[PDB]
Amino acid sequence: VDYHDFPSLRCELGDDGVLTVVLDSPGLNSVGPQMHRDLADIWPVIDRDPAVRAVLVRGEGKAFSSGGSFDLIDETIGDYQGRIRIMREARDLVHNMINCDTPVVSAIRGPAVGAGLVVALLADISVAGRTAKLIDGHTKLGVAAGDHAAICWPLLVGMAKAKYYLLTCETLLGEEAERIGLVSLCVDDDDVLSTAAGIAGKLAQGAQHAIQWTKRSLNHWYRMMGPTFETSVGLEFLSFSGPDVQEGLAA
Amino acid sequence: VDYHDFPSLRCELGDDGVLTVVLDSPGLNSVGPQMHRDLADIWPVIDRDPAVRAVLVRGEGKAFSSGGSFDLIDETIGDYQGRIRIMREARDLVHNMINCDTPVVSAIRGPAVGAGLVVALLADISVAGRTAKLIDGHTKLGVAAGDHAAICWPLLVGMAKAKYYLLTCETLLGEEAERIGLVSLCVDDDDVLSTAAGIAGKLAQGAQHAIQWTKRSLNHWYRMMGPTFETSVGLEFLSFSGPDVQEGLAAHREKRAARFT
Amino acid sequence: VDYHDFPSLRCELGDDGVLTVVLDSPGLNSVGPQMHRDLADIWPVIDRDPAVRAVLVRGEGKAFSSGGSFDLIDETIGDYQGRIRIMREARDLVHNMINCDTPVVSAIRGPAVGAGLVVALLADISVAGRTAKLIDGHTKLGVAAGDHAAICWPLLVGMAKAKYYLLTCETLLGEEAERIGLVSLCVDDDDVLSTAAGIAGKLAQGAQHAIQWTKRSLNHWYRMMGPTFETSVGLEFLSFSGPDVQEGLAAHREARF
Amino acid sequence: DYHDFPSLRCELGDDGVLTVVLDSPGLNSVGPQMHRDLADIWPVIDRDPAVRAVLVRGEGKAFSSGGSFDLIDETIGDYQGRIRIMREARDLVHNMINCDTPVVSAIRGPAVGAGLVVALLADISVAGRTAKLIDGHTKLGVAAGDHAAICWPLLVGMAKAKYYLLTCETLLGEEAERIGLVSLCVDDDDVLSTAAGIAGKLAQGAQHAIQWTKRSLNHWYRMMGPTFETSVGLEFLSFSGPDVQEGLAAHREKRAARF
Amino acid sequence: DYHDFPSLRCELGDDGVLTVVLDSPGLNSVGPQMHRDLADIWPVIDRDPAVRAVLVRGEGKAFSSGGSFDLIDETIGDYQGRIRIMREARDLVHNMINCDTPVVSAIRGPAVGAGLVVALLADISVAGRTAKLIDGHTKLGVAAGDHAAICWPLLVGMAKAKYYLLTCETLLGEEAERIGLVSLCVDDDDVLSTAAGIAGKLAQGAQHAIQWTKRSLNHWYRMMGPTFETSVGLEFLSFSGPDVQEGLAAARF
Amino acid sequence: VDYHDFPSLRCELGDDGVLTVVLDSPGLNSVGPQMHRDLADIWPVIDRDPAVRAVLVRGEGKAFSSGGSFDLIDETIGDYQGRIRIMREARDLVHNMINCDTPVVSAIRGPAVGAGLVVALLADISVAGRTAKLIDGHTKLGVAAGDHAAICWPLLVGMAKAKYYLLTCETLLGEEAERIGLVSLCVDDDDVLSTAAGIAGKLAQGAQHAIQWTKRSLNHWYRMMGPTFETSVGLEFLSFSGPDVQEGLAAH
Repeated sequence: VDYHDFPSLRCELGDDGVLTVVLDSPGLNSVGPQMHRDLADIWPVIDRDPAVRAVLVRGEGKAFSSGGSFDLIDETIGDYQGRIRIMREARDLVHNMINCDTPVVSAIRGPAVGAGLVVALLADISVAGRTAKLIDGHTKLGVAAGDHAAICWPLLVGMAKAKYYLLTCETLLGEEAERIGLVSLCVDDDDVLSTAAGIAGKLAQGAQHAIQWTKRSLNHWYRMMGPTFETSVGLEFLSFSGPDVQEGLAA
Repeated sequence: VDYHDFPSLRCELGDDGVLTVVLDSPGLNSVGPQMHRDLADIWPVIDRDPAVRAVLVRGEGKAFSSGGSFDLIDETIGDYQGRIRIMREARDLVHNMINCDTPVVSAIRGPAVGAGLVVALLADISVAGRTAKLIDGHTKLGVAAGDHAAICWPLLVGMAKAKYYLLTCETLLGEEAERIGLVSLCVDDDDVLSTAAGIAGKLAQGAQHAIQWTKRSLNHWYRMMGPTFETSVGLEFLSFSGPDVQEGLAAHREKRAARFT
Repeated sequence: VDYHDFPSLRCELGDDGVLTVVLDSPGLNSVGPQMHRDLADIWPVIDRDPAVRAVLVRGEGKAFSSGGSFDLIDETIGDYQGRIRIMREARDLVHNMINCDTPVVSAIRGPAVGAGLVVALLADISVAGRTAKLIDGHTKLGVAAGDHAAICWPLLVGMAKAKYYLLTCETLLGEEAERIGLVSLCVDDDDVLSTAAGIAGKLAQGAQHAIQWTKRSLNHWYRMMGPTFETSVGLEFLSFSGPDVQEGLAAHREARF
Repeated sequence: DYHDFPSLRCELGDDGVLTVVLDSPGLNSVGPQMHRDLADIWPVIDRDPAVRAVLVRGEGKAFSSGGSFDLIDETIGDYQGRIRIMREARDLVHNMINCDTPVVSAIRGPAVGAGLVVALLADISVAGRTAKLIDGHTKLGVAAGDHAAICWPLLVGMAKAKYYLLTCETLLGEEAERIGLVSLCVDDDDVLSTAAGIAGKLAQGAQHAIQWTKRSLNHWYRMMGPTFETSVGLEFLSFSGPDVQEGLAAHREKRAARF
Repeated sequence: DYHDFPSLRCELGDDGVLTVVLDSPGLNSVGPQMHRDLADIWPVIDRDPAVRAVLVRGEGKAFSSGGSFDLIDETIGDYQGRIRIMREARDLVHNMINCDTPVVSAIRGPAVGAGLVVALLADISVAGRTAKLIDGHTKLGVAAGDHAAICWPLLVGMAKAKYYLLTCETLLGEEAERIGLVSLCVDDDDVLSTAAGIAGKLAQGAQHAIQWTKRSLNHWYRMMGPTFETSVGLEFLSFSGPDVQEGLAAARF
Repeated sequence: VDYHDFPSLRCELGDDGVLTVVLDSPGLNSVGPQMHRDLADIWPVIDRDPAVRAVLVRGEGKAFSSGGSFDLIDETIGDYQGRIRIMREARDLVHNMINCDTPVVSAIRGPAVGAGLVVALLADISVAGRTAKLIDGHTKLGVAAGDHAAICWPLLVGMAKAKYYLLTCETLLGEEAERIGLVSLCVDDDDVLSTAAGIAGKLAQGAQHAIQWTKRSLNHWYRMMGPTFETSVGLEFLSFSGPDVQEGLAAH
């Protein structure tokens, strides 16, 4: 198996069975049409790849991802058929990460916004920098938060924190995110990647079935909320034809 | 739309599209029979009022609510028909808040007990003062905790904390409440009201569908526990016919500590 | 009602209607074949005993329980009918504790591991010492975490913390456990027992139906995850026939999977 | 007061039975006003102490042909209208299922789309042998998001739900009873009397016993709320798609659609 | 030994089938002791190595007419008794559902209320053509909260479930089988022998296979536990209402 | 796209946008090692194929599938890694079919057993021959019914019929299967194939999103039973290490 079907992504296989997946693109790793599809569809390939034992996922440089690019949001608003495509991709990103038994570790440095946040937060283990900026962003942009949060935030931070950050879109930094249960760990910015790599390395060298089946069991908690998640997806893509988003991209 | 159908409630529409809903009654805003119905029934009306874009709910003065009045409890204990009316109101309060798409911010100062705590905690964004007193209160009175906690607490503070506080009825202060995830925010007592108004104002001026649909999606987590919550409701209202609640009431009126066993 | 049908467990009924259930056995209160069955089957009996109004469950000495003994694991690996018997006990432990309406307080000093952690955490109110060691332990041994965690951890600590600790098997100390929501209370190691006995005592003097029906209502959150729990059980017991557990057990005699 | 719902004729009987009548042109088509009134009447009925049961029917020999040409046209061509219709669709199902007052439906002739929603979410549905029960969504070119995803598998089993909802083959009242979709099948002439009898007997019954039995059973539908809401969203997304123009053209032209 | 259940006659055959018979005046009416015994037997059966299947039936030509007048009176008239009867009603459904041993019911004549519970929660139910299946609760003036909310929609679909449970119209075995409420309908005289045969074959089958198939299918009911327990609470509340005192008399509310 | 990654299955793309998936193998289309994997992994590929608008799935000749082959059963009992590989495939077959938005029609003639019955019944629309034999078969073989039945039978035939057939393994013929709700339709054996094709063709010509989104919404009723289904998978594959399936196999 080769990761050439995913040309927007940089996939590197170490000797320990860790696959590094890097988001590397302009505008602090913004997610364009090709990356949005690649992020969605890579997971079932990784999960059938016998050479891979763990995934380490990150952005290049001092940033996870600023999320969807101007062009991606444009297409979503201005074209039905493209909207439908991008919607299916948003759905599958969540469904495929959640159904991937291979453990995943995220190293979150700088911003993680929208589609980028999905990947950051649906990793099994998430490592955030003290100063990392975790931004769901949807309500301020003017659309419903339908790309992951309804499937997991309550079961990460409890309903009172979830409602607060998701409705207000107040900025949440890695240190406070760790305090409230959104991420597994918080470490100094400079140590985010090495901390994550070590965990990923340990998982890769661990007892495989034990690890994967533990993951899989726990993931039933998210899968049970699949219909609630897909409601949120529908409502988000509906809202993309609404007035507010026009003002929202302008700001 | 006018809020005259809810005479125990003072409702004030702001310039900002925020409806302030004030609980104001004697005994630190105790909830009597009219207010129990009014609290239960107002939400569906609020939700269809095109002039309202957010709700700020609070108590008059420096108290949220002491919960059900002695008259309310007496009626529950002593009369079948009244018990069922109250039970329907208890159930609908939770169901109607949770099905209300309009965002709600609570400003929690002083005590928020029983039926008052329901409203304080089912608000989307709850703002508690450092020394605010959050008291479910049911097991110490001698009845099951069936008025909201079973639909939400484990998804607020996790099961180990839910069980500790709901079973022992130990008082929980605002600061500790925020630490463990029960409320959205903890501020100084003198800042609760302006902080809550700030948040309500900002939601009212935001992307309406985005906000309402996000909230609605999140509320499915509570909706999926309706049957569990309705179990808790039946168990509480059944326990009102038991001897323990008579003792709890009697102990209170008699200024002593309850002896249940 | 006589607790003589559970010979590996010491059961002492106080004046206050508190049943103290002590776990006391070699290797830090390890759970052998008899205790595994006793711990599973004791709860329905306690739940129907009118002399009991609360349970306080603890380890003898400065340990809660190290979980499965080497012999119990050996049988699980070596013998099919034994494995099935044990798997049924594992499932029943969780099911029974969760359907016990009588309130249960755990006093956690020292290690609570595997089967030991199950009982410590499915108590209604868990009191952990500052340095108590809470270790699920499954992935480190080479088996799926199928003995309780999948029914409850996401709803105790949130999924990010649940995965961290269940996948890595990093040790969790009672103070940190309390911070992230795994346990009800953290007190000084020297104050664990009295804090817990005090809590059991209050519960046992409380309004019985109110307390029991509140617990029951709350327990529906775990009961709706039964199929997810039973999934994890099967995956654990399937993985007992895998190579990794032979390596993981050998490692703990003398860890390279 | 029921004058808040001017599209619907609401007649209170001596027995405590509220009769609710869908009376309009094109075999009781549901236009803008009726779509909202149908959605919003149930919580008011539920809180009315005069009412102990509901009998719901169409005027004459028809239940409802469903959405009128106008209502569909709005859904297709106007955004804010589409949202208002969407909310209404969601609320009809949600409000019917949360109405504790028992509801009996008298199904004669066509019961299509929006009209079918009311006919099938009734607690007790009485179908004439020749009644035509038609979901209609895939044939019209939109997802079936107005009620079927919340109940059909639990009425007819997933094999029949898939067959009828995907193909949109017509279901006659007789075959509908055989497969579990409706409570009872009778001769077209007895539908109305059979239904009124049942409404009457429930209205005379033990009020809490009946309302609480129905509430309990309705949890099976409530637990499917998020699945239903997915279906609503998808139906309303599909209304911006290319198929529905051709689907409505095809309907209006008494011909088979060419997608 | 089943001596802890004095109201029930339990006979173990040479094939591993444990026959459980309800035998009591008034067509096997279920009194205080029977109500507790029926609730508390299944966990014992399920850990009994000698038992491989259960065959449950009434004595004579009747399954059970349900709770007796005195059991009902107790529910109406006293709180501690009402609560005990409630725990029993709830554990009956729970304990049958959690019993991995397969259970065949042989239903002849009436099966009403508490007795219908056992009839329908058996894994395989055999009804006679003229067996009378009567949930009975609304006719009696209480919510139907002793089992139907955990199973009927998944047996007969919601339209049929609502019709029979709201009206309490009598449902005969032949019609019960057609709508999917019972596994099988046979001629009245063949009920017991058809049921015994089925239980016999099950007692001889591959044990883990059978029990685990059944267990897995039972999750469909376990997931509906809270909805069931909602219906239990609603039934027991309604026993304090006015309707039931009249309904026990009979039927005019 | 490339159906050559599925060596055990014959995939033919029609003019009407219908992909016909033929199960054509020894022993009345028995499912061996290669077919068990191919059946599991094909569905996500189909669902992403823009050339395909509907699937017609069928066995070669007058038989759907006799299910898992002797070798597959021997591999399940005999070897741990292979047992685990087979278990994953059983799990994913059910998971992937139910998550495939593309409408699927099954044409059921003669026997459809175990692993074949899976594909047959999780088709959106199943067309059954009057004398087609639908056999779950797991209790007769000595293993828990963990390959699909626990995700769907109660919502097909109701619990009383589910427990009768799955516990006893009594034979269920296509006519009776339709009566009780297990299959969409029952036609004469000779008409199964053309009836299935017609239905596939119509669906393939329909409003694509309308159909796919309706089926997806309905399929949530199955996704919500995923953990019950996975419990059953687990109990089946555990029971393969038991003493019972030795005799069970030796018989057939």
